Amino acid sequence: TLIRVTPEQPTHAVCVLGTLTQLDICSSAPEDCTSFSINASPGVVVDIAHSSTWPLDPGVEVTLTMKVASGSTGDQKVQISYYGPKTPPVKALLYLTGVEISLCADITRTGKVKDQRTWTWGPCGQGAILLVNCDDSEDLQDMSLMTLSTKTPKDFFTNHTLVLHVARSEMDKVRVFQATRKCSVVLGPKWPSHYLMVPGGKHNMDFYVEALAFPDTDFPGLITLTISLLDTSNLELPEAVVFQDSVVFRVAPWIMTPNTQPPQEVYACSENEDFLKSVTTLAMKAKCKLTICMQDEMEIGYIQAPHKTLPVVFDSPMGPDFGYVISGLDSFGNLEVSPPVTVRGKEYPLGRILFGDSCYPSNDSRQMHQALQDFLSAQQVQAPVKLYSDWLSVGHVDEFLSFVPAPDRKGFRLLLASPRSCYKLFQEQQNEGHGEALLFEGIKKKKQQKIKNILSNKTLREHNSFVERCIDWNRELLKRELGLAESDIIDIPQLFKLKEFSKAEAFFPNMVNMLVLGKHLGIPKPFGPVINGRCCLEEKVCSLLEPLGLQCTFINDFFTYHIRHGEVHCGTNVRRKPFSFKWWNMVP
Amino acid sequence: TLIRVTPEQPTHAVCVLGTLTQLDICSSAPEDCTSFSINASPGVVVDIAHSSTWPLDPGVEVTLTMKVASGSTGDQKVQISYYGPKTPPVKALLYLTGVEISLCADITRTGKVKDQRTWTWGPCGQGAILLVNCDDSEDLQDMSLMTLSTKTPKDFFTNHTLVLHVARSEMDKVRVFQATRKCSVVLGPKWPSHYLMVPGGKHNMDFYVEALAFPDTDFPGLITLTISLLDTSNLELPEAVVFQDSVVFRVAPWIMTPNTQPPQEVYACSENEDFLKSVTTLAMKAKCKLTICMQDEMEIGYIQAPHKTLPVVFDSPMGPDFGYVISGLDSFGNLEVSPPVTVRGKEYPLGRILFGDSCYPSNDSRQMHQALQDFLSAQQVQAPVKLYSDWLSVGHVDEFLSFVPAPDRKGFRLLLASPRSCYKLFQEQQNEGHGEALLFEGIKKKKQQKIKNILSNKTLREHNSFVERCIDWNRELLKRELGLAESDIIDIPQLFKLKEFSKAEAFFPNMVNMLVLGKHLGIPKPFGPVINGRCCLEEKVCSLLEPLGLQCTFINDFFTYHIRHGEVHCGTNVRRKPFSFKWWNMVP
Ligand SMILES: Cc1c(-c2cc3ccccc3n2Cc2ccc(F)cc2)nc2cc(C(=O)N3CCC[C@@H](N)C3)ccn12
Ligand SMILES: Cc1c(-c2cc3ccccc3n2Cc2ccc(F)cc2)nc2cc(C(=O)N3CCC[C@@H](N)C3)ccn12
Repeated sequence: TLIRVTPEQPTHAVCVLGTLTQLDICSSAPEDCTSFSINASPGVVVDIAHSSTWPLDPGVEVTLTMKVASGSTGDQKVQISYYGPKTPPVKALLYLTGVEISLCADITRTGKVKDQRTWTWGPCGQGAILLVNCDDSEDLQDMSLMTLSTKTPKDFFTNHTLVLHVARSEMDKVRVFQATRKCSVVLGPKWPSHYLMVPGGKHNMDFYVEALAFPDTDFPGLITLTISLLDTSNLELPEAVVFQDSVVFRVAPWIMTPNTQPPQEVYACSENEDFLKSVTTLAMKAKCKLTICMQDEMEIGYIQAPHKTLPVVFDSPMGPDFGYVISGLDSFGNLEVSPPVTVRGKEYPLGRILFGDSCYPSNDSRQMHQALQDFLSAQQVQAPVKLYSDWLSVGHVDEFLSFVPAPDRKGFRLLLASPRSCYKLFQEQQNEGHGEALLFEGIKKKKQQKIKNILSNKTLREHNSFVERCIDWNRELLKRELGLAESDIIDIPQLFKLKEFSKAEAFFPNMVNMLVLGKHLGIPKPFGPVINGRCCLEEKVCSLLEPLGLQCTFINDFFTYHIRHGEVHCGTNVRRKPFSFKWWNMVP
Repeated sequence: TLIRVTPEQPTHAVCVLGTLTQLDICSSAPEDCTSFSINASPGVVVDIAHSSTWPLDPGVEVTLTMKVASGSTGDQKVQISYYGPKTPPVKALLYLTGVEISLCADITRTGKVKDQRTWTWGPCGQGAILLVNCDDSEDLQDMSLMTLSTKTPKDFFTNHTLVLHVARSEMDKVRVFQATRKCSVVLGPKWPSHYLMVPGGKHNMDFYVEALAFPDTDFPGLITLTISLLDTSNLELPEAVVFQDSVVFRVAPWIMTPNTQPPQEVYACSENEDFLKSVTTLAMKAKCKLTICMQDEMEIGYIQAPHKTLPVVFDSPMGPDFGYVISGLDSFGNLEVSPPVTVRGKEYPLGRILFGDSCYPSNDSRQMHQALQDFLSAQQVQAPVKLYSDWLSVGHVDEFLSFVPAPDRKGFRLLLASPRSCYKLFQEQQNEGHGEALLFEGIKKKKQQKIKNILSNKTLREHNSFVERCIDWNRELLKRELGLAESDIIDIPQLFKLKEFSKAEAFFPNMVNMLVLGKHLGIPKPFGPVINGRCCLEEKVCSLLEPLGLQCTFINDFFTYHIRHGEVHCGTNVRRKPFSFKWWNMVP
């Protein structure tokens, strides 16, 4: 893309509109002559940087611009006169053929097709987004548009030829279809390059692009597609590259919705009892859709481009929504996301994903499978945070933490399970004489217990006092990585037993692990000591939550054992409104 | 690491120096009382943020600091008085044991052991560097020092215990030895955690750390080592984490030395003839060491930490230096690095690595193995640049480009092979009547050729005219990615034949692919047409280079065919001075 002119022969060149072209005016000059000048046909725009006159100084820098594409091979002309003290002007002729080759996608991020060949984050960055095909004129409504607009002479592709191509390293992560009034595969796995059939004149060409893989440990998540122009005139010699333009795509990451995000649909596909009633009552009250046909073993996120926002469900290691993609800590039981937070400056507008882990890796210690941890980080926009959960028998963060919408402060509360909270309440009672009150009243199969005989236990007080620490550790972890003050955290009274290998389960139905449908909470009925005909525990949950403006509804049968994989399981799940904020306008 | 005080019992806590500790003054308070005050023993430093008085407002934020470590369990005391309108002061006692746990490496990057747990690039970033063990009290001179300084009561580790640990994801990329006046493996592959034997009082402990893997596609190149403090007092319950500190290490990348870098040793281990003489003459003249015992199939780089700079030789897919680590484009023939460049602002002080590739991937097209391309990028500091070389039969960038030191401008010249340069010279001659001059004079086995009969060839003029394009394409690629002006580029006259499958070899010994020893150039003797007893070609090389102050010495037998892997091969190699500039002070 530098042109060398000889006064010997006339040189012919092609010129893509929008390309600074340098002129070697010097290499083949006569030394009889000292200086030169540059006349050109009206449609060409010479810019000499150091009528007119100039010295033959090799330091001078003549550049060519073409205004409009040619209608004819060589219909624009550049003449170099080489004159000097007494050595008449020698001419050197350049016949230019201008052509428009512009390859475009939605780099502006506005659902209309319009910088560098680099993808930039944020409100003023450039880069088209690609959604993952998660298994025409309706299928193409998910795929991203990319058009090749070309103006050239009728004759042009007689001895020129375009080829679209993708790095053999990215071909298996993209598929490209060429539209035809009706589509066909040009690029994808096993095909990294394609020769285009393009006619002369003004022809624009529509391609539809889907991604095949999410970002991950082996894919930073960019697919560059390049158009190359090739000279095929010398018939015996191989193709000569004249020109390359490209578009960088960024594959949209998988994003999760916190409980603070308004609900859109509740899934209760889970046997059943009067639970389904108390759910449909809270679903009606929540002005939210309810369905029936496990929920604990999968998580409904979304993927988002300017042109489409689609719900995608990630299934933990089937007729629900539309879009799908071993340790006890590999479950999505062990996967929450915070609400939008800011932390010491850095901003996290789609929140931060939280997942349970150990403190340090021993031979008696469990972690989430590295493969998952890396995948979540790959998505970048929800900077995962590693919490301590291995102390629990099951090992899930949803066992001791939750979020609920608040009106004031940061517009949310962190709910942490709290043995102390429950103890201070249980004894405050003994002091008022209700020490005789029986926890587990109205229960088919459970040995009932009095406040007194629970408080008077020394073995329990410690077990719970140890759990206090385990949570109080995550309390700080959360306070730091989500940038929280105590005035953002609410302690829900909750006790624990330590079963096999000193591991922890909730002592009574785990009230923190609730159903948030905006301001309408489905809390697991603790079935606790009743005092003056009101479950002491229900009272304190409602006293900590109703002030926030949250409708607390305690539901029986909230969890359930099963036969195979035998495990306690929540039966509900909630598709929620995707963030207004566009993932591609943040800055990791 | 929040402490809750009850007026019921006295609470005991440990406190690591340098840790803001929060006091829950409120959860277990009496409601008979309205306000509180905080007296403490001289060595503790309370900071109440909202003698003294304060309201019991849960919004208040009492924080604990300890000055010096304790000599005795609980030798520092905090008392919380809860007083009110007519409700005498109730006390709540806190017995604090202060301890120093500080884990340190060379985070300052100064070869002395002294922010966050994050590695930062540049002149004011923090992060210790780790060199790769590339196969005592001399072995440890390569390894990085990390010390655990602890001051505690004599009694302290009776019911506390430290453990050093590395993410199971990074254990196979690090090895950690514990010194003993004498060393042993604490952490590495198959061991992610270690219990430390630490005594009470002031004890500091030396660990030596080596990396086992360079950064690569599956390793961003950081090794975090964490120290955890564990409470082992409750004997029946599991260990409780009280405290964690960590050091992030960055594994030093493999770096290459351009020709602009002063030579330190020449390797001519390569049979031989009078070549070895003409080399030792240029080596003596270059005040540079020469050795004898292939050079084309490996590349001497370096790895660099504050405490050690070591030469490492990367071997392309043996008794030379010290430190080691299929397509025709996988060779290091196809691997140069530019000199230090700046490009449109962005700065590249260790230069940029250049490697040959195709334009677009066809079924008749060769690329460097993705595995290598990714490795070079992994090292980050020399942002690889992809050039067009597949047009050449062998396919190596060193076939058409080189660099040499200059005094002025950017302190270097890009040397590009140039058919035009050679043609303008070859004909300028015919014009002066030496058209009869025979190229390949004094050659045992080669059919000689006259300027006239080379110029009068139409088949050659084109072949060479096609190569011109191929290079003129890299000319622009180089001009853009290395940010160059024509006044940085020198054209060396060089012609080509196109052998099998229209591929290119040098028509005469490839003069651009020379031996740079600072200002002393070993150029391959072109064996070209002699005019007035001086090889026309030698004249023009020297006319383009001697002005720069470069001593041009044309060497016979510079390349050589072999038996197995039968291929043309340069026999020399050059270990060069590593950059003064520290890779860890740049910013990718
Ligand atoms: C022992 C236990 C309890 C609980 C303690 C208890 C005591 C008596 C009666 C019911 C009791 N119940 C209710 C229940 C219901 C039916 C049944 F057969 C088993 C458990 N409540 C929870 C909640 C959780 C929790 O939060 N998770 C469930 C596991 C998967 C995690 N992802 C989420 C974990 C353990 N729990
Ligand atoms: C055909 C050729 C020539 C050349 C052309 C030529 C013509 C006549 C005589 C000698 C000639 N010679 C000299 C030579 C020497 C001995 C021998 F048996 C083969 C080639 N000179 C080069 C230099 C290069 C080059 O730059 N490379 C070598 C390959 C590996 C690359 N990494 C670097 C490549 C091909 N060449």
